[PDB]
Amino acid sequence: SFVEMVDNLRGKSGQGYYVEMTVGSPPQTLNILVDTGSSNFAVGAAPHPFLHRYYQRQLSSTYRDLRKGVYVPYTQGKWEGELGTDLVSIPHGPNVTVRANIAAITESDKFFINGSNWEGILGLAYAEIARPDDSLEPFFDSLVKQTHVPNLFSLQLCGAVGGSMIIGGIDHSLYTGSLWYTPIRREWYYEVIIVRVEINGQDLKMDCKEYNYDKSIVDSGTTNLRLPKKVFEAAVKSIKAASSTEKFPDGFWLGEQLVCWQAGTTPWNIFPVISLYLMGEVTNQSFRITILPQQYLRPVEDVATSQDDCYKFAISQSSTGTVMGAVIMEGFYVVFDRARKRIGFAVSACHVHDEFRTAAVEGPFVTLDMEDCGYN
Ligand SMILES: CC(C)(C)c1cccc(CN[C@H]2CS(=O)(=O)C[C@@H](Cc3ccc4[nH]cc(CC(F)F)c4c3)[C@@H]2O)c1
Repeated sequence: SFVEMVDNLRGKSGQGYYVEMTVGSPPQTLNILVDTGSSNFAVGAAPHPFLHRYYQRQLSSTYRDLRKGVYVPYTQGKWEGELGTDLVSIPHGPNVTVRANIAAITESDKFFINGSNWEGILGLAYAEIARPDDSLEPFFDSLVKQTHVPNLFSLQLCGAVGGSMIIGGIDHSLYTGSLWYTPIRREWYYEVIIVRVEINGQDLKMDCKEYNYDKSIVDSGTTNLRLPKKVFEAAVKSIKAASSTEKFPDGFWLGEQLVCWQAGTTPWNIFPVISLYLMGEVTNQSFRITILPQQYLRPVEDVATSQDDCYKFAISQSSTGTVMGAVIMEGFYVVFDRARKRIGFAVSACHVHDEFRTAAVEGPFVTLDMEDCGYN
C-alpha cells in the first residue's frame, strides 16, 4: 500500500521538501528535510530562534548517547552536535520502526531557515560521505537492514509545494510514459553521468567530461541546478541569447537579483528549454530530461515581494561538480533504485507544462563517440 504514502511531503519554494518523522519513546513529531545529497540524519535538539520545536532527548526512554561528537559542513550551512541512537518512525511512510543513528544538533550556522517549518535533515545517500566518517550507518541502510523494506525509494517533488516520498517500491500512479534509468556510477553521493547538454535544442558542444567535473550528483536537498564554472558560463550565455528581447539586472544571472513581472504576465515563451542527456544502461545510449523555465525560474514566496510575480534564477555556478537539485527533480518521478544501482526518471503527474511545451523524459538517443563522459 503506497496510497497512504502519497502526498507525504510539504515545503516552501527554495526551502526544501520535508516529511513528518517521529523520534524517541514516546514518539516526538518533527518535520525533516529530505536530502539525497548527504548521509547524516540530524535533528535540532536545542533551542534556536528558527526552531519552534526540537528533539528533547531527556524525554525519550529509548535514547542512547553514543558519547561522540559530530560536525557537518555543507556547501552552505553547517551544524555541530552529539551522536546517539533512538527509535525512528515515518508516520506517513512504511509501517515500521527502526533504531537509527541520530545527530542531536546543538550548535549551527546558517543551517535552519527562518520559517521553513522543518527541524532536521534526513540524508539518504551512502555511508561513504557520512560524518564523522563512513562507519556511521545512514538511516536508509538501517531501515533496510532492520525491516523487510525493499532497497529503494522514490521521490515526486512538485512545484508550487508538496509531493511524495515512496519507500520500498514504485508507485505507477505518480508517473506516466516510460521510466528511463541511468547507472549510479559510484555509491557515495548518488553520482550519475551527463553526456550532453542542449539549450533549446542547441548542443553546448563541450567535451562531455566538462559536464561532470568533478562529479555530477542527484541532490534533493539542493534547490538549484548547479553547474561547473565553464558549463555555467556557456549555459547562461546561451540562455541570455534566447531571452535577448528582455533585459534583466546584472545580478539576476548571478542569483543575486530577482526578476518580477506584473501578476500573471510572466513571458515564459521567451525562455529556452534545457535538456540534460543522461548516460543510459546500454552502451552509447542515453535519454534526455527536458526542463522548462517554469522550473529554472523559481517563484519566490516572500510576502514582501507578493505585489508582482517575482522569480529567482535557479541555475548557479559550482566548484564541486554538477548538482541536479530540486528544480531538476520537480515534475519528474525519480526512482533511487539502490538494489540495482541505478536512478530512474519518468514524467510525474505534477510535471511542468504549458500549452506549447512540457517537461519530458525521452529516449533512446545514440552516439558514435567512444569517449566515456565520467571525470577522472
Ligand atoms: C556530504 C556533505 C559533507 C554533507 C556535503 C558537503 C558539501 C556538499 C554536499 C552535497 N549536498 C548538499 C548540497 S548543499 O550544501 O547546497 C545543500 C545540502 C542540504 C541542505 C543543508 C542545509 C540547508 N539549509 C537550508 C536548506 C534548504 C535548501 F533547499 F535551500 C538546506 C539544505 C546538500 O546535502 C554534501
